[PDB]
This record gives sequence, C-alpha cells and structure tokens, in this order.
Amino acid sequence: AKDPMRVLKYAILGLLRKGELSGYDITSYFKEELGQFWSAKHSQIYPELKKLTDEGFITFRKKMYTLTDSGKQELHDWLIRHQPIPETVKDEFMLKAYFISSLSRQEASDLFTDQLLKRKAKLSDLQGSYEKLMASAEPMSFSSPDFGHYLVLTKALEREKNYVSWLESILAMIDED
Amino acid sequence: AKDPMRVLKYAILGLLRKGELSGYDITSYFKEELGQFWSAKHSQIYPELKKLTDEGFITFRKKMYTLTDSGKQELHDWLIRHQPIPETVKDEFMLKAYFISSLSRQEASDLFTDQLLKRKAKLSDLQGSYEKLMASAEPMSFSSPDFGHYLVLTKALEREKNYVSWLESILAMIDED
Ligand SMILES: COc1cc(/C=C/C(=O)O)ccc1O
Ligand SMILES: COc1cc(/C=C/C(=O)O)ccc1O
Repeated sequence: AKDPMRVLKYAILGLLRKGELSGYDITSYFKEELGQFWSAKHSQIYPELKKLTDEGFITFRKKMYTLTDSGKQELHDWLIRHQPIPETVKDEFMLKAYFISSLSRQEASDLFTDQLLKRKAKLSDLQGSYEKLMASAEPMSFSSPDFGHYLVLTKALEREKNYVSWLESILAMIDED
Repeated sequence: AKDPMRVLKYAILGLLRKGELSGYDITSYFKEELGQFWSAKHSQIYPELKKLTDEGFITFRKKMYTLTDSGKQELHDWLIRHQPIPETVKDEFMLKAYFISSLSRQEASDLFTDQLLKRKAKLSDLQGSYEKLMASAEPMSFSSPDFGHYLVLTKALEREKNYVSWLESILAMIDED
C-alpha cells in the first residue's frame, strides 16, 4: 500500500514554481484558495514536504523551501503528461436523483429545491472570490501572473452555474404545467 | 476504521426499490449505467449485499434479493436527509491549469487541446447513451419509470458540455487575437 499523502505531491511542487515559500505560506495556500479544489488534510502537508525534500525535488534553507532542478523536471513531466479522463466523482445527490421513483412529487420538489438553494449560495461565494481576484489592476490574459487562479475560479463558477441551471430545469419538470 | 464497501449501501438499497433482483442483475447495473457515476470495485458488491441482509435491510429467497420494511425506511430517510454540499472533487487537470505559468503558450495550447478532444469524445459517448434511453416509446416526464435514469444522464451531458465550452473559451484566450 502507498501513502495517501502522496496526493499533495504536485500541489506542493507547483506552489513552489515561482520561487521560495515558507511552510506557513504553503499551509496558507491549502487553508485558502488551493484547499477549495485540492483539499489537504492539514496533518499531511509537512510530512509530504519532508518526503519531497528527502527525494531531492525540494530543498530548504524559518525553513524556506525551493524547487530543485529535479523538482522542476518532475513538475514539468506531470504537467505535459496526457492521462485518460478519470472516473466520474461520486455525487451523492445524483444517486438520490437516480432513485427519485421512491419520492412523491412534493418530496422530489423539496429535495431538489434544497439542493438548488444550497448551490445558489455556493455560487454567490464563488462570485465573490472571482470579483476579489478581478479587482487587480492588470487586465486578465494568458500572460497575467494570476491566469492560473482565474482558470480554477472560472471553472468552478461555470460548474456551479451549470448545476443550478440543471436543477431549475428539473424543478420545472417536477412542476410541469 | 470503517469498511470502504459501505459506499455501496444506498446504491444497493435503491436498486431494489422497485422489486426483487438477483445478484447478477445488481452486479449488471454496476457494470453498466450505475458504474458510470457510482463506481463499485466489483469485489465489494457481494460482501456489501451480505452485510445489508445481515443488518435486516434486505432479505433473500439463484438468490433473489428484496428490501425489507426496514430497508425501505433506511432508503427513505437517506433520500430526504439534507446534507451540506460536499468538498469539490479533485480534478487533476484543474491542478495543472492552476500551475499553467510553468508552460509556454504552445505547451498550454497542447495540454488544453488534448483535454478538449478527450472531453468531446466522452460527450459523444454520453449523447449515445442518452439517445438510447430516449428511444423508449413513452414521452419523458416526472412520472416516467425512466425519470431517474434521465436525471443522471442529462446531468452528465450538461456537465461535459459545460467542460467542453469552458475549455474552448480558454483555448481562445491562449490563442488571443
Ligand atoms: C472561493 O474561492 C476560490 C474557489 C476556488 C475553487 C472552488 C471549487 O472548485 O469549488 C478556487 C479559487 C478561489 O479563490
Ligand atoms: C454512458 O451511459 C450512462 C452514463 C451515465 C453517467 C455518466 C457520468 O456521470 O459520467 C449515466 C447513465 C448512463 O446510461
């Protein structure tokens, strides 16, 4: 069996791509933006940092961490590797939807309406984060330092907007004329 | 520590909601439609079936399995329970996108174009499954026996369409005028 903390490997190497960071800084990215789409069990971060140092991908000199040439190559190879798209992530709400025959029209309406209100609230939160990012002076483009952050935030916004739209469509079918 | 096979519990109870099924039938739903969004390690199915029988949620009389009144209540309580939306599923491609600063414009174009072609192919596959479902005679509605299947398939189609659209948008930014 392999160590579950290995899931943090490329997240850690990537965070270091632009230059040195303290463990505090790294831990901070996980507590903030990076933890929203690549959650860490915070107990795993320092141990994985140690493993990557010991494997020669990261060095340190507070301790300040940087990529080695080996680390840079390790991150580059992973970025450019093509992998099949993975298996669909288990969405428990969608398993419920699959079994909707076990609910009355009203029960189905209440289940879907609960999910819609929750997803609209999440979308409001993402929209806030997006507006915060976009409050920067430099217009957004491929060359912006913040382009990767823009990519993750716009993906999440589109994702939740699409979930909301789908739920509204189903509610209209549950509430057919 | 709890048993990972417990992830199959409500999938199994739900499959039995409309009446008796053989283990072959249950295994078949997992190999086909249900495995596409709620994947089972096929080694876990029979053991979980046994656990649910022994817990009194399912009975058997080939062995043919049915929900007990307890099982029906167990499925009902889960269906109507409201849970917070869970944490975002780790999408490794999106971690790469977050670190796009480590790629040239051409490298970024090639990465995103690979992902787009793969997602368009998956979408073609979902569209085929959708057309197969919709080849039934009875028009689709809340009251259709197939409404739950429609829900999972349309969700998946919308999901992948939205991913494709997002990728196209990013490719156009990578290829700005
Ligand atoms: C709320 O702020 C953020 C959220 C995300 C991603 C969220 C998700 O994929 O669900 C990414 C960057 C952010 O700054
Ligand atoms: C390809 O056929 C199917 C696919 C799905 C779901 C796929 C997913 O969520 O990725 C559901 C029912 C189907 O019949």
